Amino acid sequence: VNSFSGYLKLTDNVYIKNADIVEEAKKVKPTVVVNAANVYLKHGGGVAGALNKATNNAMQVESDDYIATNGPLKVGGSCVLSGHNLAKHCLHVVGPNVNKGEDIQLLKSAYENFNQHEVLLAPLLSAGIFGADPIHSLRVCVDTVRTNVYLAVFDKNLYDKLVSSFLE
Ligand SMILES: CCNC(=O)c1cc2c(N[C@H](c3ccc4ncn(C)c(=O)c4c3)C(C)C)ncnc2[nH]1
Repeated sequence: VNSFSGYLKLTDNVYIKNADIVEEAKKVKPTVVVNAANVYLKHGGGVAGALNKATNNAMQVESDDYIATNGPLKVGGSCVLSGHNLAKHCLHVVGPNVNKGEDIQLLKSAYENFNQHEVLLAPLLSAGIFGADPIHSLRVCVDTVRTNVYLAVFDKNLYDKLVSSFLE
């Protein structure tokens, strides 16, 4: 039903909220929820772990079956699979992990995958333990994504820093 509420409007197509993406999926019932994935779709940590546990491991079982037949994704690439009880679809997107020396230019390719979907609920790509500068990730999102994106950032201090920086 895509019932997004409580978001700050950054641009005509980008919105942001201090929220847990799992609780937003449950409230919103989005057509697409984005997972901040890795290339072998191992959902043990961070956002991926939180989404998988909220599906009672159904997302990991589906992902393992996908990987056995298709192999891993590339950094900057994506894969649409079921959204299970959280969304109609889950768009698994691999942003570069700069803490492991991956190419930051691939963050643009990662966000370009969002343009295949009219509206998405998403986390801030390559942020947190992936090490990219979160202000840079938001700028890449705003400059790359043309479709409607609702960003859930589960950290009040980070949310306030991003909003303050964007409003300069
Ligand atoms: C209480 C259950 N929910 C969560 O743990 C949770 C965590 C959530 C979250 N995390 C953000 C984030 C973004 C990109 C990432 N890319 C790769 N990896 C490995 C991450 O762990 C990762 C994490 C950080 C930057 C705040 N963003 C929204 N919603 C959330 N929910």
